[PDB]
Amino acid sequence: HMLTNLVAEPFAKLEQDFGGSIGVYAMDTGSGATVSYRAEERFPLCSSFKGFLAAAVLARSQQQAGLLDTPIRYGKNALVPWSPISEKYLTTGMTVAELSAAAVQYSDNAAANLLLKELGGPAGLTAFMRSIGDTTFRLDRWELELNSAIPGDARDTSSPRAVTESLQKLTLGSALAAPQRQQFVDWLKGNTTGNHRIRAAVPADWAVGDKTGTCGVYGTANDYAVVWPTGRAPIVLAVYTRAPNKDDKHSEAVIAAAARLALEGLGVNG
Ligand SMILES: O=c1cc(CP(=O)(O)O)c2cc3c(cc2o1)OCO3
Repeated sequence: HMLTNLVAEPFAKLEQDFGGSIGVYAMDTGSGATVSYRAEERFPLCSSFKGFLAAAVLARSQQQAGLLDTPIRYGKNALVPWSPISEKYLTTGMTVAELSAAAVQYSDNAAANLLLKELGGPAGLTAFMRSIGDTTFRLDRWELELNSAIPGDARDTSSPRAVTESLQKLTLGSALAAPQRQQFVDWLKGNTTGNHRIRAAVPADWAVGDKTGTCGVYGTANDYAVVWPTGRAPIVLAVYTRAPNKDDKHSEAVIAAAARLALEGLGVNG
């Protein structure tokens, strides 16, 4: 509890300036030390479920060889706002692996819905999360309905701690086989949507993979990441926000500041 107490006050000040709630869980995988702030509260996943979705696809690809190379064709009605990759391949289709990369690295919404369909919907993704020991995660809806971020609504939420614990298992632990684990890491490392969030807190010489989420209402946005500082074990962390009013805006700078405090609390000089 020592490290959590070290940063309790700056976290409270940060969220009060933000005007909402900030949830953080950070784990140093070397020492096992952790930093928590509102780490067991539920926050909306927004797009951050798409990382776990790709991991669930990779897990299935261990038993279904050729799943990743399977071409998926889709119609115009499958396109959803913020489908920047899949809209370019509407007339050709894309492979499951390409859809997974697009979902992770561009937060592509049509790609996410197509992969959800492959897995049996929100309950199928939830079942995968249960299979790795995550009893907190729940996905209930599809894009874009899952972004409603209604205060008090448990649908389409998890906790920062559960997100970090599941991310650790999938990227560093044994939840995925070694080739699939590295592919998941590589997709996270190539994300293009998180330059102003956890990455803004990480020195240029450290490797980082992340997945963002932005609900667009209720000041609700997030990012989770694995960070490989030089000379020490990797850090896994999750930063989630929400706010009381529908029109409250999220803040990427607040997410970056919260990540900085978490790393400072862990003693990670950065
Ligand atoms: O700033 C953002 C960033 C994201 C991508 P991510 O942070 O969720 O991953 C975003 C995605 C959207 C959207 C607005 C968004 O605003 O409307 C439909 O899909």
